[PDB]
Order: sequence, then C-alpha cells, then structure tokens
Amino acid sequence: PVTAAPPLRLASRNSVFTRSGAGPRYWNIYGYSFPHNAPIPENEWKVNIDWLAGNFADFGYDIACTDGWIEGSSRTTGNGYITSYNDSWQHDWAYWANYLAARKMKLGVYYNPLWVHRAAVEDASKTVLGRPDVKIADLVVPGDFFARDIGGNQLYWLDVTKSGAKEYVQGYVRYFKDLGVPYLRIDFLSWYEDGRDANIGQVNAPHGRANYELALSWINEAAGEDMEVSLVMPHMFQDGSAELANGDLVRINADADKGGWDRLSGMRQNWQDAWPNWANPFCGFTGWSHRNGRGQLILDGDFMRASTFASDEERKTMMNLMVAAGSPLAIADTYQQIGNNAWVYTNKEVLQLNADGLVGKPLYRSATPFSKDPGSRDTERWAGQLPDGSWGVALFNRSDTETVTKTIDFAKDLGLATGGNVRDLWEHRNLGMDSRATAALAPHASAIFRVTPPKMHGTTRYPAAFAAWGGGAGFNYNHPGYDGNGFVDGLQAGSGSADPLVTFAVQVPHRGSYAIRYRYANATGDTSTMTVTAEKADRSTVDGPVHVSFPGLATWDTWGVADGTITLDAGLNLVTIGRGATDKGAINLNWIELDM
Ligand SMILES: OC[C@H]1O[C@H](OC[C@H]2O[C@H](O[C@H]3[C@H](O)[C@@H](O)[C@@H](O)O[C@@H]3CO)[C@H](O)[C@@H](O)[C@@H]2O)[C@H](O)[C@@H](O)[C@@H]1O
Ligand SMILES: OC[C@H]1O[C@H](OC[C@H]2O[C@H](O)[C@H](O)[C@@H](O)[C@@H]2O)[C@H](O)[C@@H](O)[C@@H]1O
Repeated sequence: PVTAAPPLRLASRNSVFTRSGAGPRYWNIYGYSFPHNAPIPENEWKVNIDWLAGNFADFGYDIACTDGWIEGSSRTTGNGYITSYNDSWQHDWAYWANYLAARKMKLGVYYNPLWVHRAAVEDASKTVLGRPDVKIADLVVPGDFFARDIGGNQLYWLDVTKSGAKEYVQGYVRYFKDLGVPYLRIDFLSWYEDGRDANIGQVNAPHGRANYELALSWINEAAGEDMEVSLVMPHMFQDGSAELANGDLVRINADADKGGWDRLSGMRQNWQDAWPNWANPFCGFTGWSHRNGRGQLILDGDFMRASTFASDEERKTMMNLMVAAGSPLAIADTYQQIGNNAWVYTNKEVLQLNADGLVGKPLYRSATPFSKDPGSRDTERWAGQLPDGSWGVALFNRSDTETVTKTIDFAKDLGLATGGNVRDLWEHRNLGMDSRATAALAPHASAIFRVTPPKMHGTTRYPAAFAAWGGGAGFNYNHPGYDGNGFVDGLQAGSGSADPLVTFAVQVPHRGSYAIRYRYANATGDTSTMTVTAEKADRSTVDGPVHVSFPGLATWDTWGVADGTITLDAGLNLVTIGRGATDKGAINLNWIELDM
C-alpha cells in the first residue's frame, strides 16, 4: 500500500507555459528589420498586422512580436520604461496592443529589462517605480554601455547591486505584462554576463554569473504565470541550470540571419561552450532535447523565413523541424516576402501537433551528452507523444545529394507493443495500421506523421525515453530487456539540490481512478520507492504525492511491472514520478501504462 510523501524539490520554473504544451505561434518583424538593418517603420508594422489579421491569425498566429534595433527607442515613462518601439512611432505600446486586440491578436515584445536608456539616465526627473529616492541615473556605472567595445553608447547595462535595481527590473517586466503582453523576448544576457561573443571578441563589461542568476530570478518572479519568458541569448552554463530555473524558452541556434538551408542545417555541426552552443537548429534541438518537455524548457529554433529557402520541400522541412521539436512557430516573412508560401504555415494537421502539445525528442542512441558525442542522438529522426497516447513522428534527410530512407520502428525505437494507425500529414493520407513509419526522402526533404496506437481495453503506454526528464534523470540503454530504444536512469540518491524525475502528459476522458503500471528495474538489493503525483497544468495537485514501492529484483537486466492506481481529472494531467530525499533505493524506469 502507498504512503503519503513530501513534494519533490524542483529545479525548473515549471510554469503553465512549459507544462501546457509546445511553443507559441507568432509573427516577428525580423524579416523586415534584419535585411534592412533598421527598425521597422510604424506603417510597415501596421500593414503586416493587417495582413496577419486576415491570413494567419485564423491559424493561431495571433501574436505580432517586435525584435531588436531598439537603440532608437529613447522616450520613456517617468520611471524609465520605453513608451513605444521607436521614437518615429506616433503611437505607444498601448495603442498597438489595442489595435491588435481589435483584430483578435496580441502584442509580443522584445526587450531586456536590464537595459537602461541613456536618455532616461540623462533626465534627473525620472525615478524608479515605487522608489522616488532612486533616480534612473543612480542605476548605472558610468561608461557601462551595452556593446561598449563595438561602439554602443545608447543603452546602459543596469548595475543590479545598486539600490532600486530589483524594483526597476520587476517594474519593467510588469509594465509589459500589464500592457497585455503574453510573450517577452529577452536578448543579450550572455553579453551582459560575460561581456564576450565568440563571433566578435569583447563586447562590453562583464557582470558575472551571480548577477545574471539574480536578474533571472527577478524576471521570473515578475513575469509569473501571466507572461511567457523567452531567453534569446542563453550561455546555458551548467547544462542550462539558471535558464531552466527561470525561463520558459531558450534559443538553441545561431540567428536565422539570411535564412535558407545553411542556417537551418549548416555552418558547423560541432558544439562549443559559448553562445550559441550549436549553430544550426537540427543540432541545437537535438543537443538540448534532454532539457525539453512539460515543465522543463521549450526549445526555440528562432524564426522561419519561408521565402529564403530554395524549394517547397525545404520549406516543409523547416516547418516540420520546428513542430517536431515543440518549438515556437515564428513566421518572419513579411507581407512582401510571403509570396505564395502561406501554405507552409497553415497545414491544419501539422498545426494540430503543435496545438495538442507535441514536444519530440530525437531518437536517443546512447547516454553520452550530444555535446561530447554527436552519435548519441539522431538529428534526423524525431518522435514525441501527445497526452492522448498518439504520436508525432518526423523523418528528415539532411543530405545535399543522396536520397535516403529513414524509419522509426514502433516496437524497437518507440517501445510500443501495439503498432499504430499512420497518417502522412503532407499527403493527407491514411496509411492504415503499421509497425513503423518510413520514407524514402529526397535531399533536404522530410515526412511527418500522426501515429495512433489502438487501445485494447483502454491500455495506453507512455515510454520514459520519450518523456520529459528533470533533476538528473536521463536516458540509458546499458542493461538489456527494455522495450524500445532504452529507459530512464538517474532515479537515485545524489548530491544536488534537485530530485530526479520524469514527467508524462496524460489525457483522460473523465475524472476517476485509473489503473497504472510501471515497468521498472531495481537490483539495489532491497525494495525501492519513488514519489508519484498527478497535477493540473497550473500545478495544482490531483493526486499524491505518494510513495510507490518497487520490489527488488535479481539483476539490473531483470524487469518487473509494479501496479498502482492514480486519480486523474478529465483532460490534461501531468503525471510525475521522481526520487525524493525520503525515497529509498533507486529504479530504472522503462514506461508507464494507463488503462483509460
Ligand atoms: O537593438 C538591439 C540589437 O538589435 C539588432 O540585433 C538583434 C539580434 O540580436 C542578436 O543577434 C546577435 C548575435 O546573437 C551575436 O552573436 C552577434 O552576431 O550579433 C547579433 C546582433 O547584431 C539575436 O541573436 C537575434 O535573434 C536578434 O535579432 C541589431 O543587429 C543590433 O546591432 C542591436 O544592438
Ligand atoms: O543506483 C541505480 C543504478 O545502479 C547501477 O549503477 C550504479 C552506478 O553506476 C555508475 O557508477 C553510475 O555512474 C552511477 O550513477 C550509478 O549509481 C545500475 O547499473 C544503474 O542502471 C542504476 O540506475
């Protein structure tokens, strides 16, 4: 019988955004501003918004988001917060959020709340929100300009050690949240932190890790559950620890830039220790995938520039990768650039994967970090499970020249006993019941499928190797007998601050008590326990925490099935299993099954 348990110690922000599904759908000004190397004029912003309202907002792309080129945004409130995107704009953020509202859309903002504009510093009348004793001028070290070493002289970096700093930063974050902004994109924190860029050299004064982590904690608290926090230049120190603890999204690639295949799949394949660890998103999504999934991080593959690609097959591959990885779906084509390419963004079956909360993983091949061994995960074969037990499966051919067959086998790779109905989502074709998804792919082409296992008496299997991992839990394959490609280990005691865990999203038709099974290994020489909970997306407890017991077995190659019952509510539940301080021993986890 199960006993009551304390809650697990977490190491992620664990917000409603990362718990509820994949990244947001939005449009971004980058397709204008990058090639122009200039802030978007207000009329161009307007014409793009009107175009989105009539053509993409109905497909869920209902955030219009600004980007950089903000040095020319100098006008601020009495507390130093920018009033609009650029000084040339006749209307402020509020006017544009309402204009968007009238078209069933919302405003996304790119800004870093550690930026302090020189114009605000120079106006002695401006003071920190709620702190009339602190002038905005009192927030900065003289000469400490953002991008100082490459000529920057319009934005200071905040000195977070100065009185008023927390109030300034939190006020800035809440300023946008209050304006109705659901998404805040915070860039240049690696430049803030270490004053360096691997593409350039020295860029400005460093501010250090402690200050970076403190600033992130302030931003997290101020954003709360109302506004999604995108970290656009993460250094990802310590396997992304501070970013995971404080943000919702992390960029995993070098900038889209001029777009096309070389930005999607080229440049370099190796890892480096500096921003960005991987250059192309095939490698970055693959390399950071151990940090993805419900309650962990959403990985951000940057912007889609459909018209910069050479063919429609490449455009499909671009979209399929973003969807496979659970990334935000960010259109950067302007109304002038879109041409006849709207279709790439508006395939309803592909979008349905994003709506349903697909967060895929590359096929794991070994436990070794991808940063150390590129053989450890397959950049070209992705799968993820939806809450209802169905799957998204994506197959890619990154060769420039050869046609290559790619296959995901439902038993050997995914770890299912059932096979599944397979639908090709670009052919819009039912392939019927099958044991695998396969495609003979032309160079740069891809295929994406919805795979729907049958459910004899409601049985739904969720493989651990394709779920979300936290606190040290991870993939392995070093004891035989597992179903699928492997299992999760690290569900053991350790020295750390966080408890290792696995999170599964599960969807059920009604509130009730459901039979749950856990296929596991345990050769610790004694009984082991893990803590199990069910929660709503908002974190509220549906069941548990309870200690579930796992009888000791003969060897680490021996697998058993522990039986239990779990209360779940109608719709989405997050079922988390982890090893707390009061748990005993250790297990390896292969899968869970729910009879729904
Ligand atoms: O006003 C701020 C900034 O706006 C533009 O840059 C926006 C882009 O900033 C980042 O890109 C940087 C790279 O990460 C660095 O490695 C290096 O190449 O420099 C660029 C910035 O030029 C971010 O990664 C992108 O997603 C943003 O679009 C202007 O280009 C800057 O000059 C302005 O300071
Ligand atoms: O404690 C559960 C664990 O037990 C064995 O591994 C022991 C030990 O092996 C290496 O030294 C690792 O670096 C440590 O982290 C492990 O504690 C089983 O082989 C393993 O499957 C299981 O998870």
